Amino acid sequence: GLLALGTPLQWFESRTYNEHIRDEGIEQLLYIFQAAGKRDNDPLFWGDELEYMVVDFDDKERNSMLDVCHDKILTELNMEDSSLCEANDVSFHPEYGRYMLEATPASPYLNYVGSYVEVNMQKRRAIAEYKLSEYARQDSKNNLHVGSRSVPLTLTVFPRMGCPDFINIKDPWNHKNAASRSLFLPDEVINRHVRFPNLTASIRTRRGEKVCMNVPMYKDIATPETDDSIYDRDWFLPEDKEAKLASKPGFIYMDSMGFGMGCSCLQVTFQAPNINKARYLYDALVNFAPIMLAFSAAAPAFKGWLADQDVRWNVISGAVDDRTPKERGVAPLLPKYNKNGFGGIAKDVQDKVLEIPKSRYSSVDLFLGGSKFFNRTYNDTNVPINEKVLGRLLENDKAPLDYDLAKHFAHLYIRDPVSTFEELLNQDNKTSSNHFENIQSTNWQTLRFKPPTQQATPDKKDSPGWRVEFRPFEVQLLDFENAAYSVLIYLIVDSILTFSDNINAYIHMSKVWENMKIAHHRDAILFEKFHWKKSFRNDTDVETEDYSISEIFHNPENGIFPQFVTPILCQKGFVTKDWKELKHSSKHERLYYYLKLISDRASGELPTTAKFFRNFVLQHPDYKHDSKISKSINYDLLSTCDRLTHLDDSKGELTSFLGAEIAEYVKKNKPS
Ligand SMILES: N[C@@H](CCC(=O)O)C(=O)O
Ligand SMILES: [Mg+2]
Repeated sequence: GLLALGTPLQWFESRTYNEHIRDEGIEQLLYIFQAAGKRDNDPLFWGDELEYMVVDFDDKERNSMLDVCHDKILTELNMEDSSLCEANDVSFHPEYGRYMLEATPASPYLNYVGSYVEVNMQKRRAIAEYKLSEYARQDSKNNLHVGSRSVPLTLTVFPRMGCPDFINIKDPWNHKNAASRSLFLPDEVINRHVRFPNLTASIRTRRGEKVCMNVPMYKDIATPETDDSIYDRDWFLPEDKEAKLASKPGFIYMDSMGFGMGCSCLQVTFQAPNINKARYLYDALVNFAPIMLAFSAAAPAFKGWLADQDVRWNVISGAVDDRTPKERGVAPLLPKYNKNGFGGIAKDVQDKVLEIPKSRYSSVDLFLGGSKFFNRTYNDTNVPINEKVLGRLLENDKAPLDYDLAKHFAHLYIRDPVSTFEELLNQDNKTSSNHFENIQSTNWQTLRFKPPTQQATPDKKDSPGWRVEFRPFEVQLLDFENAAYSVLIYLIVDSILTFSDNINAYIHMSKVWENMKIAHHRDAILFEKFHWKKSFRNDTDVETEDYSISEIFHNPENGIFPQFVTPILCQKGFVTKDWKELKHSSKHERLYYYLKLISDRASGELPTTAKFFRNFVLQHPDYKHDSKISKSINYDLLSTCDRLTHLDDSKGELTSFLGAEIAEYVKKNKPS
C-alpha cells in the first residue's frame, strides 16, 4: 500500500502535543486490550518483509549509484499496476530511502509453505525488474538516463553511501539539504512522502545536534588516521560545525538518518494463538536476535570505508537517536546552540527529562513475562519508565494489566512522538490506534510485540491477532538466502510454540545486551563466543555458558538444530531422526539446501555476505591497502552482486560464494 496523506507538524509545532498524544494512545491501547485481549486459537499466519535498493549501473563510467529517479515505481504498483501485484500475491510499500522498495506477500503464509516463500520473493523481484525495464524503454524513447541500467538489489548497506557521485543526480550540492543538513547526503536520498523528511528534521531538532554514528575503521597498512572525508562547510549552524567535535580518529563518521534508515533488512512477523503465547514467544526469541544478527552479517563497509564490524545495527541505532545530550548524560558539542543540553525539548517540561541508556532504535529492553518460566529478576538492566503510563495501565476501568506487561509499554512511552499530522490530533480512541502507533512504530527494536486493532474481536477469525515481529536479520542478495533464513525463523517459532510447556529460554537481559555488542565484531560468526543458555528443557534454571555460533547452531544439548529445528521437523513428520535426511527426500529437498546453507555458514564452511564483500574489496586489483572503496571497486562489487542475485556463475562467483554443491543445486532447481 501507499502511505496516507496529511500535513506533518514540524518539531516546534508538535512537541506541545507530546503528552496529549501519549495519553490518547494509552487509551487506544486499553480499548485494544478490551476488545482483543481474549482472542484465542489464532492460526500461525506469518510473512516476511524485504527491502530493496535500486542501483543505477553506469557501465561506460564504471560507476554504480543509488537510483533516486525511478521512485514513481511505488505509486504505479499501488495504482494502475496494483492488479498485477494482486494477481501475483505481492504487495509494495515505501521506505525511508527514495531509492528503496519494500515488498511483502499480499496475504500471510499459513503454517509451513515450503518453497512458496522463495517463489513469492522472486515474484516481488520480477515485478520490480519488469517496471524498471518498462522505464528503460520509455526513458530510451524520451532520450533520458542513457547508458544507465537499473537493478533492484537486496543489499544491507550501499557501500558508497554519502560518497562522491553516489546518486544519479548530476550536481546535487547545487542547493541545500535542509532536512538532514548532512555533510554527505543530499535530501534526495529521502523518499518523497512527507513523513520521511519530517521525521528526519524532527529528530535532528529535538536532539539539538545531528545524529552521529562513529563506526570503527578497518586498520589496513596505509589507512588514514582520521576519516579524511570530513570537511568544513558554512551552510548550516550549528550542524556544519559539529563534525570536528563529533568524529573520532580511527572511526568512519556518519551524520544523517539515511546512513541507517537508508540500510535494508529482512523482517518476519508471526501470529501466536493468543496474547499469552505471543508474550511467551516474544520472550523466547530475545536472545536469538543477537545470534541471528551476527549469523546473517551483510554490512562490512560504510560511506566508502571498510569497517571493523560486519552488521548495520549500531548505525541504524544512532541514525534515529533523538536523545538530547542531557538524556545521553553528556555535554552538548556546542553549548551556545544546544542550550543546557536540552536540545529542542520545551522548557516547561525539561524538569521531566530522564537519562535514557539506549536509542529508541535499540534491542528489546524487557521481557514481557507472564509465563511459568519467567521471573522478574531476569529483567536486570537499566530501563527507564514513564510512571504515569505504568500507573494508568495498572489501574483503569477498561483493561487493568499485569505489572510486567505494563512496564513494557511504560518504557516505550519514555519517548516523544516525532512525526505527527495535524488532521489526526483528535481521534475516536474506540476505533483508532493511530496515536498508539505513533509511539509503537517509533520504538524500533530487535523484536516487536504487536497488538491487534480494536476491530479484532475474538469472533473475527481473519483479523490479525497478537503478533511477534523478528527484526534483526540483515538482508541477503539471493532470494534463496532470504527464504532460507525466513524458513529458519519460522521453524524456530513453530518449534517454540509447539513445545511451549518444555522450553525455558530465559536468560538475564544484561547478557543479551552484551551479545548485541559482540554481534557487531568483524568475523564474529567465525570465532566470537556468546552467552547462550546451557539447556532449554529445565525448570527454574537460567545458566548460560559462552558458545561459538557454530556450537550455538549445532550442540546436541542447547543447539538451534538439535533443540529447535530437528524436533519440529520430526514432529511434523518430515524426518525421523535428523534434519540431514531431508537431502534424500522427494518433497523436501530444497529445505535440505536451505538448512545446509545455514549450517555451513554457522560452522564457517561458507562465508557471510559481509565476509564475501570484504574479501572482494581486499583482493580487488585497484585496492590501495588503505580501507577505501573507490567508485571503481564499488562498481565491480555491485556488478558481482548483480550476477550473484541472478545466479550467474559465468565468472564462478556463485560457486565461490555458495560453494559448488549449493551453487549447482540452485542453478539447476527452481523453487516450486
Ligand atoms: N530498514 C530498517 C528497518 C526499519 C523498519 O522497517 O521498521 C532495518 O534495516 O532494520
Ligand atoms: Mg521496513
